[PDB]
Amino acid sequence: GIAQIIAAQEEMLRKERELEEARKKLAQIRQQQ
Amino acid sequence: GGIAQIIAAQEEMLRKERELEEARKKLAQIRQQQ
Repeated sequence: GIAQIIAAQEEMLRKERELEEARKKLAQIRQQQ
Repeated sequence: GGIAQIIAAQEEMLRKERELEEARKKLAQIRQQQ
């Protein structure tokens, strides 16, 4: 039920943060040159 | 060399976009079960 939704939401949040870190790393490299 | 760092970083970002879309799909899927 809700606990499955919560865990799914938690995974999405984790992926959003990982994507944002990936996005920042690419921006840094594009600035380092 | 410089292009390679860019490409590698771009590939990681693509992977993370795909993983996020798959997380987004799983959420919707459970919400569709209810």
